Parts: sequence; C-alpha cells; structure tokens
Amino acid sequence: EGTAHGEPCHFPFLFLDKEYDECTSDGREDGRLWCATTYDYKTDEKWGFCETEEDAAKRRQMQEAEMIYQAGMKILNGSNRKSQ
Repeated sequence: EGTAHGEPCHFPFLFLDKEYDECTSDGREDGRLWCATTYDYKTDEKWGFCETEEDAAKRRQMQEAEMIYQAGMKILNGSNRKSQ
C-alpha cells in the first residue's frame, strides 16, 4: 500500500505505543501535523500530512512527468525512425 499521502485519517492512530485523537507533529523535527490512515502506524507505515498536501500533489505530478520522460527517452534511444 506504500505511504498514504492526501487521504483521510480522522480515526485515532497508534504511534510509539500512544494513540492520538487529532493531528500531531510527534516524531518529526519540522513540526508538520501528520496523520496515519491506519490504526497502527508501526506495521502498515501509512501516514500523511493534515495540511493541503500541495507537496504530495507536486510529488505525484513529478513522478508522472518522470515516467513520461523516461518512456519518451527510451523511445528516442530505442529507434532512429524520424516518426519515432
């Protein structure tokens, strides 16, 4: 399942053997309020920020753009056809 950025997480989650009923910044130095979409954060390692998640959207857009770019580059380096 990976990491759940930009997903709901209102339900309290277990973190360092301590349940939190709201957004907390424990475990991070930047102080960002992060949330876990699962009951136990230690096992599934599912967590996400409580903010607007603009960073997550930028990350997803960057990943999609990189995938498109690498596909195009393997297309270009894979053939010398002008239409390719």
